[PDB]
Amino acid sequence: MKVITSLISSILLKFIHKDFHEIYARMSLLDRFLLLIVHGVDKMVPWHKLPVFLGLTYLEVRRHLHQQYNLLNVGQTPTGIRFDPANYPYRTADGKFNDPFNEGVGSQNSFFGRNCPPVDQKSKLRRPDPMVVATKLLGRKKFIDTGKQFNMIAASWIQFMIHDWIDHLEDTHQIELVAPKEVASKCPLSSFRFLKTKEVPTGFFEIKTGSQNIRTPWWDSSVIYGSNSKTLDRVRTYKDGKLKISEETGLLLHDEDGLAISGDIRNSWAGVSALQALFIKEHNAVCDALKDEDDDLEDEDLYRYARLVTSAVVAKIHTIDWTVQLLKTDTLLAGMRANWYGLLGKKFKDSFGHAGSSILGGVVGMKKPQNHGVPYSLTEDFTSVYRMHSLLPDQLHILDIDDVPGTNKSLPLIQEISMRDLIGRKGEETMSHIGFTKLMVSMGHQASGALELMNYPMWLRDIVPHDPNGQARPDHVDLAALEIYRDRERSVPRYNEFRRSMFMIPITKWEDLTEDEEAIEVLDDVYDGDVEELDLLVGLMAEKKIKGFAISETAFYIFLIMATRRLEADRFFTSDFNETIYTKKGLEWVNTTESLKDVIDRHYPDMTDKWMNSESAFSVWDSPPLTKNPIPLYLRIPS
Ligand code: HEM
Ligand SMILES: CCCCCCCCCO[C@@H]1O[C@H](CO)[C@@H](O)[C@H](O)[C@H]1O
Ligand SMILES: [Ca+2]
Ligand SMILES: [Ca+2]
Ligand SMILES: [Ca+2]
Ligand SMILES: [Ca+2]
Ligand SMILES: [Ca+2]
Ligand SMILES: [Cl-]
Ligand SMILES: [Cl-]
Ligand SMILES: [Cl-]
Repeated sequence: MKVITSLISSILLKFIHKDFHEIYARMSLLDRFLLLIVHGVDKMVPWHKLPVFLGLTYLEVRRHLHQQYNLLNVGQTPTGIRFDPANYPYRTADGKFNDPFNEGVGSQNSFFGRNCPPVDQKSKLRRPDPMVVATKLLGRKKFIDTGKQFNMIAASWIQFMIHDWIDHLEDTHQIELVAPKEVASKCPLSSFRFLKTKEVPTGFFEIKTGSQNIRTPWWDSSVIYGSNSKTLDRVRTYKDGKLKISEETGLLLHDEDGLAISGDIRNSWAGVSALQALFIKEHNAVCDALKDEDDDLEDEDLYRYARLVTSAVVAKIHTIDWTVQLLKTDTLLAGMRANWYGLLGKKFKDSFGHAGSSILGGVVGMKKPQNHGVPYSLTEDFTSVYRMHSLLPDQLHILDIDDVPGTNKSLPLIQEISMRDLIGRKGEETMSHIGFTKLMVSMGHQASGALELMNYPMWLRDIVPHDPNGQARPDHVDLAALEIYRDRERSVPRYNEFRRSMFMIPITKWEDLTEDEEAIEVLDDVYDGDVEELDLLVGLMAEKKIKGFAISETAFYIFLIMATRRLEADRFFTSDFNETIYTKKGLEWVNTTESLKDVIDRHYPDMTDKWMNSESAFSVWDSPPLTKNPIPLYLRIPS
């Protein structure tokens, strides 16, 4: 029967796109049927046009297929000797001892995994020229924003997450890119130097080398706690479990060089510093709540509990508040909330407990972590799809918070500040003058840039990059050109091959990608008509967006699997998401915090009442009021 059904699965191969016939051979019988269904929907009414309940059904199936076929291990698993996870009921300084079966999984300096098989591009690192790509396709011509959907707090937030998640170890070898004559007059830098990505031998045939992640890939708030014991030590006060902050201003402290003191400040700016400070306040407020409950808790005990609570609050806010604004559709409102609370919902879970399955109860609080047989990591492909620098504006619009708010709590502009004055060391100085409140309100009221072509801040095409400790390097970089180089250097498939690897129908011509006729002509020029040479970053920016999505669908499918993975693979969101590990009050703190607004309201009790008219703190704050849709969420049809 299995052999006969296999023969029928080879018969139905006549309905699958030819480019998937290879991944199809890897697949189980049921999964072959599931691919037939997913692919069928892709060819008919796309998932994002279905009624929410069917959209979610599609995403559940597609996500399952990515979990089975788009998780590739890189390097030997850092198993180590056997350990008891009960001996590590807290987030370790370097992320070790989380995976109960592999001590090194998710730790600092672990290998980046992959979602798509690598494509060696060493012979075409400069084809087409990355500075030509940057100049013609990326550099911002006219600023394009995201309307009211996704403000500068939301742009700060995603960078704040990147600083927790991913950074590539560099080698000592220097590379130099030179601007060709054709574009040199339009390049801020005529040439620039940077460090090669460290390419470490794995010892395997399939994937022979890998990159190492110098941030813990666990979602452990290493952005404020550091990624090892040495960097943790720098942020600890050693009093009452707390972290360093200015009590007077609510801003970060600075060292003798004027560099901010937090977990990871590499290539940072004022918006990130604001979020670091806010979450240090959160951590410290958890310490206060726990020290009161129990006066027998020492500094180390308080720190450990407060870190569990704070990192869980951040993950929750990201999942059910931030992502819901990035992906502003009914289907993703339902889907992201279901990741946390399950299809059955918050009220049910809060009343009756976890239903037992991830679908019904959420991945959060599941009985065991799940890695789908592949050790947890954040991947090369994940890095590429989160390259979202076009979110940044040219200037920050500082508002007059002394003025009486107008209709929808609007405020007038008082000054425009170049983003150059808000980044790195200079940004800390500028922020000291502006202050937390003025910066936060101004960011709330300002739209981000959109992820479209020709919208990459020109100021990023000549920036001073940092060593991992935030110290300035003498060699400036053109970040737009550099990102193109990195994706190639790290063997991430270019746009069309990436799509095929993720069982998405590849494009055959530029018109499949975008309706913008002038952009099509630039694409055709840069790539000499060849859709197979189209860079991943370029394609991700160019791709026509689903209504309400700030990102491409191609990026979204990586988000779909990896966001779920960050929660489900981690003991502290699953087997150890309970009152014993978090304390009763600690777990309550997580379970009653639903949004960034809740956190802002905790530390700045009047800010959102005075100045925020939107429901989410990640939406532009002077948005008009919205009347709720009376149609039940799971039944809504997109228009
Ligand atoms: C003022 C703000 C920012 C500055 C100065 C900055 C600068 C940089 C620099 C210099 C690099 C390393 C380039 C290299 O050597 O490979 C980098 C990497 C990166 N940035 Fe930004 N960036 C900023 C904001 C953002 C934002 C808003 C995002 C949105 C998600 C973002 C996402 C990333 C990602 C995913 C990487 C790759 C990390 C890796 O290779 O592991 N950055 N950035
Ligand atoms: C795992 C796949 C998840 C569900 C896929 C179901 C798609 C079929 C839906 O067709 C039904 O009839 C219509 C014709 O008018 C469709 O357009 C409409 O949306 C839908 O109500
Ligand atoms: Ca981390
Ligand atoms: Ca000290
Ligand atoms: Ca006690
Ligand atoms: Ca306004
Ligand atoms: Ca033209
Ligand atoms: Cl270090
Ligand atoms: Cl995400
Ligand atoms: Cl919760």
